[PDB]
Amino acid sequence: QGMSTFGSVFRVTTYGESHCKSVGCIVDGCPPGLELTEADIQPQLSRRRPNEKDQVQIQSGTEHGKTLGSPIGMMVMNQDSETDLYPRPSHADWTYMQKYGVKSASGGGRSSARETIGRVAAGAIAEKILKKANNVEIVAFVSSIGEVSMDRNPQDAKFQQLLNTITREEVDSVGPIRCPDPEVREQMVKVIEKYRDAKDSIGGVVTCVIRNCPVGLGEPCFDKLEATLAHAMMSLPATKGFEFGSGFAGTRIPGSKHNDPFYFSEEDQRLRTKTNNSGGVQGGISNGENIYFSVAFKSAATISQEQETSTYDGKDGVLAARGRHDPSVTPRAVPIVESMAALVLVDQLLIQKSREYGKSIVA
Amino acid sequence: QGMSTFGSVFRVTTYGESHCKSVGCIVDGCPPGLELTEADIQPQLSRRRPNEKDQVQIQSGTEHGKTLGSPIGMMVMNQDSETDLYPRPSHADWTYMQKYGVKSASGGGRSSARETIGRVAAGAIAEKILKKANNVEIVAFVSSIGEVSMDRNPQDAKFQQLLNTITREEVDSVGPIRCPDPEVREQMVKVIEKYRDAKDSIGGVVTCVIRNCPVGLGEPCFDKLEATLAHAMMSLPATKGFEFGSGFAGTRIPGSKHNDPFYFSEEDQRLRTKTNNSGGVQGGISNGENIYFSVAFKSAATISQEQETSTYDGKDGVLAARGRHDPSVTPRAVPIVESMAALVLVDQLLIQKSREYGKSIVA
Amino acid sequence: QGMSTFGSVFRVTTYGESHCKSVGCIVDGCPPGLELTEADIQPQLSRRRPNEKDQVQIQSGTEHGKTLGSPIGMMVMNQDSETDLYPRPSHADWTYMQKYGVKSASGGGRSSARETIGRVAAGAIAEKILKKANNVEIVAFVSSIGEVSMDRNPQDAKFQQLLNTITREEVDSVGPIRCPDPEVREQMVKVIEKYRDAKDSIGGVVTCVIRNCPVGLGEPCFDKLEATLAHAMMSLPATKGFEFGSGFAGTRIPGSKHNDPFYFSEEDQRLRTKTNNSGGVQGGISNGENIYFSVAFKSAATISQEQETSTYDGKDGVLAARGRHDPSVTPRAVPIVESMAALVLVDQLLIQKSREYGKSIVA
Amino acid sequence: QGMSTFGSVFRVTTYGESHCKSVGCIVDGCPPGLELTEADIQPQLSRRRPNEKDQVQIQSGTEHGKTLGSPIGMMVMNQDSETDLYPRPSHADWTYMQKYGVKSASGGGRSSARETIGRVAAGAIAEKILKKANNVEIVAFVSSIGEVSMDRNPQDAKFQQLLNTITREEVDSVGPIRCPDPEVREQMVKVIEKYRDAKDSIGGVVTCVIRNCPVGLGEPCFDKLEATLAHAMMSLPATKGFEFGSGFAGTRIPGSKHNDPFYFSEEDQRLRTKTNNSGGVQGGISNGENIYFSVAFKSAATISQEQETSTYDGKDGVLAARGRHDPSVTPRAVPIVESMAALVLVDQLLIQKSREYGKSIVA
Ligand SMILES: [Cl-]
Ligand SMILES: [Cl-]
Ligand SMILES: [Cl-]
Ligand SMILES: [Cl-]
Ligand SMILES: [Cl-]
Ligand SMILES: [Cl-]
Repeated sequence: QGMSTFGSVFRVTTYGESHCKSVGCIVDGCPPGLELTEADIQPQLSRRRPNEKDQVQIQSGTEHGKTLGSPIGMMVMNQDSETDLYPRPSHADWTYMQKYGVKSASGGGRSSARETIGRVAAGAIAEKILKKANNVEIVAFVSSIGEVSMDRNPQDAKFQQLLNTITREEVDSVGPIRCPDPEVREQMVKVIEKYRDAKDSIGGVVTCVIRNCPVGLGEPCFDKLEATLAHAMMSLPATKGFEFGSGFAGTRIPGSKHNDPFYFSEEDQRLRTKTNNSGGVQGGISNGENIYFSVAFKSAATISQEQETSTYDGKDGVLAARGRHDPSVTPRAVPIVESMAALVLVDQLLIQKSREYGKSIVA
Repeated sequence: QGMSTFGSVFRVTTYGESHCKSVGCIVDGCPPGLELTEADIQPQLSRRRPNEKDQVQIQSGTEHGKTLGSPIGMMVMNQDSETDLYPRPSHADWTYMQKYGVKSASGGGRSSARETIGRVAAGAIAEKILKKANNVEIVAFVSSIGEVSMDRNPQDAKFQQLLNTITREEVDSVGPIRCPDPEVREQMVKVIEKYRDAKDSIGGVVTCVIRNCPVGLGEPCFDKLEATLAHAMMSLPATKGFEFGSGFAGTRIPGSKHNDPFYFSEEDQRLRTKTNNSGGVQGGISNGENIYFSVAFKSAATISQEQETSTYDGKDGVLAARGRHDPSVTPRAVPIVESMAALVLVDQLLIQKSREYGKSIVA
Repeated sequence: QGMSTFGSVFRVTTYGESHCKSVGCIVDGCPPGLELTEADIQPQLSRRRPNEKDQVQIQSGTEHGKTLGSPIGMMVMNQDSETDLYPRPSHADWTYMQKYGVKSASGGGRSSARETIGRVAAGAIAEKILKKANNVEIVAFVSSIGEVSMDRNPQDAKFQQLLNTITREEVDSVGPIRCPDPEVREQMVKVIEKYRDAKDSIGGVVTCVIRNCPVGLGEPCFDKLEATLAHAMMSLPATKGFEFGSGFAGTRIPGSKHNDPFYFSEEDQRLRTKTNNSGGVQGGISNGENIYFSVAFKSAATISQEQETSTYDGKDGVLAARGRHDPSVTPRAVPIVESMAALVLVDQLLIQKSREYGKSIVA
Repeated sequence: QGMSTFGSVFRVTTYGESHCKSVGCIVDGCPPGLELTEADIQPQLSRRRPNEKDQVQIQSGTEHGKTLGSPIGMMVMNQDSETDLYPRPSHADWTYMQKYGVKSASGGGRSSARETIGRVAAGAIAEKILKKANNVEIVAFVSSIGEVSMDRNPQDAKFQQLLNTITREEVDSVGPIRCPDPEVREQMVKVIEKYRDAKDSIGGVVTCVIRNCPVGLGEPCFDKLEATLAHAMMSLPATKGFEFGSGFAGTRIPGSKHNDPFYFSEEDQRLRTKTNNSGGVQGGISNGENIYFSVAFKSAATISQEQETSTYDGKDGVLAARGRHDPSVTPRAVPIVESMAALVLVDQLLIQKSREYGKSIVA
């Protein structure tokens, strides 16, 4: 990885702020002959914000709806007293002025959420490739908003059965909260409304599952699958934590119960595991089981409220309430988490298949 | 990053298993003229396991105790019925046979903990550079073992004061548990003994703090500081999760309280933050505040107990108890977490200082 | 480097064919605060082909004519019986069908010269940075066209004095041939006309000089300055060779005469060399002397003539004369060679200055 | 590429000077299950200098003579009035003091030829893989020493027949000159002896051929096959130029004669080319034809003669004759050129085969 480039063999270099001309990316290394038009890319992008404004336009790498193998440029055109007096608390205004000596006049620029358009646009190509590869299914959903949280205990049979069956269509059918639990979601809609009248913001947690992942993906010792996934998710805006499998709470379970015993699958074709506390990754390598992980998103710093903060000139004052912002943007990161997971998987799949070729010729 | 290479400008490529000849690494990009002998590298390595067996030997890149700027090779010499009948549950035996078609005859090989010698050896060079840079202090400690956990609430004043003052000497003075809390540590020594007689294993959580980190470190949008740190920690053996700042529990705090207001430091030289819920990183860039994070380590799969597992031939059987293993290896990852954090920081510091030069000439 | 990405710290990822929507690049790692508009980028682009068709449009990374430090997207909009019967001899038609299984319907696509727009657009930013850095001057010119060649003997005093004084304005004042030698150029215009009536094509050689290059640039052992420059030039379309300094002909000179003795500069500030047979690079590191090199460009495969070739179906036939092409496109590569040299230099300069910082703190 | 790391998927990170403890490398990404012991690696290393001193010792990545897929460490142990008064002319003494502020006390250190041990050790693994892949044959030989040069005209039928048949065994049977031409070699042995009595040094040119290279290798637009090969060869010590195919002299041939027509092979299985002026690469992609290239090596700077040079203190003086050095070291670079070519090819082969998998699933 390097700066605004993600991936090794399937690479995506992104660009763009909010108050510039356009935002997009360049996907390098896509396999040739893949059916690819803007219809394969808009649905995930059109899931980012729920005229059609944010519309992609493929710039290269395709001909007659099929990829050539050359870089694929994609873009969404940019429609776009207190400013620069205080750095907004818990925003990247001050760190940008320290690192770059200059920030965007407003809106935060590159640190904001508009940059993720390149992520989602590239992840749509990766998603289609993984479906052709092994029918990989990547579904994310909101499992927690503030104190209201799903029962995502990895040992709970009901939660594990949800991870095995949850689809992207079901997540979006429950409304904008994108929580598949009806009881928890109703508790969620009451807490986002409470923070809405309070002119506040609240954080959340996104849980995502990867099904039918090919075995053998991951590049120890540093580019392990769960390490590249953590790298991918923790690079998202406002993310504060990442865990997979049994996660943090699994450390309380002894090895006699935490260990995943092996068994030959009931369909009788492969060795599977009885339990999936490992989260589908063992020694940094996928074993074909379900890969599930949760990502913590902090509460939005931009609150519709007054704050006592010091200026850049560093004098104590009151940052006036801007007063126009939604209190829970965590469900808007569900497609970005899905897109980020697909980029990692297709990169590890191509690297591993290169080893599978070499393993076949030196044998 | 790529496979067994970590870093961009300060790069370390590692190698080595347990049952091979040697284990070590090659550090590429170290600044010339740094006082460097094996005495700068052994202490952290000699903290990995608590004749002197694991002794490093610098192979190149130095002359008269000073670095030349060329690659620095370093090594520790390798002193080293049921085997290959079953893949050990929750171990990397099966995934290695699927990805590579072959595993080490025993001991797990590259997936085990011996590979981390290259990490610690390289991290010792990075640690010394960061001390010369801005007197950076990297201290890690065990904050949780199973159900026994420290009160690491990021809003707790006492815990924040511990992160501001805890030293590596104090962590090792409390014994092998490496928990600075005397009440919690005594509860820890009773739970590791309980799992010891039970012939079981238990997981834990390592908390680490970075002090005096230079402002401006981190490379958005993908190589953000907290993203490279998560990548670094989640690539370690047995790690199941990573969080920094307010982490997962911070998502329950509204923005009005979670936001970190700014203020001019009491020593009067810089703009600081009143609270540090951001964890010293904002928009993927360090702001000079304390960087604290916790890493979850699963319970060891190698238990001194019997397990019901299926063979590679995939027939149900009993994996006999090996019966010789310690039930809590989490405190052995404290120096590896410290070494992993130093490698990330020195890489981001060199990249950022290259931008600081360019910022000074185009101005 | 990786596929369509060039550079380490100053990175450029390009994209685009001829028959697609647009062609351009993403420049990652540009220092913030640099005065940058399309006026800094069009002149070199407007030198590629000598309404204004090929006009760049900055997409991001700038605000109020200054760079922010974020990625900089740039683009030129694409205005754009025998086809697919034969692969055109010495073209990339057949290799594309073998590697990708598909080629562009016509025009060669990514293998053609339109891809170099991203190179030139990015090289313009690198050129301006190197001018602010140490007043670096990069001038290229045509020194050979077929059998007509300049007397570019590196030991010739007149040729060395030309390399020390030749400017980009003087190269373009002599006409489209871009050969600074008036006698040789008149011999050149007579040989391109001879091959024009013959409906043929002819190759050439481009010589380029870099002046005021900062000392210390280059990353041994693989990313040496002359190695990155060779990599940069040999990646251009139709290039068949690269040499620098004394080059191939210098191998005939014994070390007693080929060696460059040192001497303290006449301006009295630095140690210089009496002769420059090394070409300004020694051990892969720039010494501040003039860096001069020549690049061989083959004769264009697309000739306005008939050729006997086998089909994809592989039957002997006659490829009809297309009859519309210029016989000498070597002078059109002068700005691309300049742009390619600037990209290498600014990358090595930023890496080296990162080491100069580290050298200053560990001292 | 990065500093002392070469390759993308098949990566080699080298280390080591002359006056250090050891020299070697770490090969990352080797396919598992390859028969590999020191006997596969010593022959090319034992061809570098023609007790057994320079003996490799595999440190990791193998078990029972087969590779595991983990990094492979390899090493050769280091047996090792005028010094530091003058920087030796045309040596890297001065540039090292400017870039690093320090050089090795003597011998040049990392800039010398001892670093190439890691290249040859890694190239031996790549060579064996390419033989299993498509029976790739890499043979290099000395074609020129000073003014004495072979008739390596690419259009000459006899020279092309030599490239098609020359073997590594035949090159070493003619003696240490490693020139397959008996008439030219006898003219070579007379010119190296002339410069030997003169206490001088002379340069040379190494020509290398790659046979049976798989079609489709090369990663446009920057990592084209001939670009990675030029990068690989120009990173070698003392190299001053690189050309492939028709090279520089081919620019004098019009396209009507320079173009390579296609034809279906006489063995009747594939489309081949009648002539090979392209050098087996077209558009940066291998077409399966012979890949031949020449590399220019300058005359050794270390001459057994007196030189007038300025000090580091920069006062005119006489550098005394060291008087112990061989006048023609170009034949010692034949195995290094072969090893360097194998590293490039196996990297491009693995990347391309990853695309061949992706091409097979999206189809
Ligand atoms: Cl890269
Ligand atoms: Cl947006
Ligand atoms: Cl790399
Ligand atoms: Cl160990
Ligand atoms: Cl064009
Ligand atoms: Cl040697």
